[PDB]
Amino acid sequence: PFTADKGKCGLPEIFDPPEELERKVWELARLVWQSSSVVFHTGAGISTASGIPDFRGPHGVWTMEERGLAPKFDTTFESARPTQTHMALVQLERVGLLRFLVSQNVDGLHVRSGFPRDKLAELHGNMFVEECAKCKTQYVRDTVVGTMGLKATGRLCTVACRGELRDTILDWEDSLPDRDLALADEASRNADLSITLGTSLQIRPSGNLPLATKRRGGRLVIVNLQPTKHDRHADLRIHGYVDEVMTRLMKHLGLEIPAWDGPRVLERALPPLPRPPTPKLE
Ligand SMILES: Nc1ncnc2c1ncn2[C@@H]1O[C@H](COP(=O)(O)OP(=O)(O)OC[C@H]2O[C@H](O)[C@H](O)[C@@H]2O)[C@@H](O)[C@H]1O
Ligand SMILES: NS(=O)(=O)c1cccc(S(=O)(=O)N2CCN(Cc3ccc(-c4ccccc4F)s3)CC2)c1
Ligand SMILES: [Cl-]
Ligand SMILES: [Cl-]
Ligand SMILES: [Cl-]
Ligand SMILES: [Zn+2]
Repeated sequence: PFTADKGKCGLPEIFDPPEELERKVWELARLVWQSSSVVFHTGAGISTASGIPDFRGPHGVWTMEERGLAPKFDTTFESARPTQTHMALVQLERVGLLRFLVSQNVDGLHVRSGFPRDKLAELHGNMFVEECAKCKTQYVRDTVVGTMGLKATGRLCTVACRGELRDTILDWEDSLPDRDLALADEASRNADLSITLGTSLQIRPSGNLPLATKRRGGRLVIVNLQPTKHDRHADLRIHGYVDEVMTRLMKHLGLEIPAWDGPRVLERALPPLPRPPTPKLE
């Protein structure tokens, strides 16, 4: 825990020049249009533009720790707003262009954005979510559950049970929630496109799930400012801010990024909305 391997921290950032970046976002649009089953994989890099530091970026939590400095938050977890990237992912789900969403983020922003929980794997937990040790019933709270490491929060279950409520935040030694990992793995294996956004892909098994898409000739896109463990395996690497990438992608797909209503929980994916017709590609 003190000696936990925190991987490669503070690698230099890469920036694709504008013409190369424009061309790669067009090729990402082409891959989205051609794919039957698209799975997105998100890490800490998609929440940096809302004031939450990443882990291994230049000013990441682990990077700063390694250099004897402190990470900086420009928000509380409760005051954090979903990024343009978060809200793009909401819309891509609503119009049927995203099949499943796998996140290593504990910041609760996917849930609070209104993204449907039945199409989301939270592989490392959710700091707003406590779970009954007895009945396994989950509670999505409006404030952060004040513990980490799957500890008693002090609250009891209110299901018609008085079980011990615990946080869902994995410690270094804790294996992943079985249901979330099973769904994430099935979604990744059956995908013909996996797109990774703001993750360095260094954590097993989370960072390995996008490689499962490469089985049976699936395509892998990696969007990230730094190198990632799997750059070698990517059909397309995009070195740019994820909000710039996703806003230009939505524009190519003819989709608007929806307004955020404030924190809202949606358990189940609503029926698919109309989407624009597909361009002639070939
Ligand atoms: N706006 C941005 N646009 C694009 N890339 C970005 C942006 N901001 C940051 N990045 C990149 O985003 C990447 C974020 O990589 P890491 O910091 O390793 O986060 P993880 O989610 O993969 O960490 C996995 C677990 O490890 C921890 O112990 C926790 O348990 C985590 O759940 C970097 O490479 C940045 O270059
Ligand atoms: N990604 S994010 O936007 O939700 C984010 C970004 C920065 C800081 C936070 S945090 O303040 O809520 N916090 C900082 C300390 N972490 C300790 C860990 C304990 C165990 C860990 C672990 C579990 C399983 C596999 C591998 C692992 F490394 S990581 C927990 C999150 C959240
Ligand atoms: Cl907070
Ligand atoms: Cl909808
Ligand atoms: Cl912890
Ligand atoms: Zn209970």
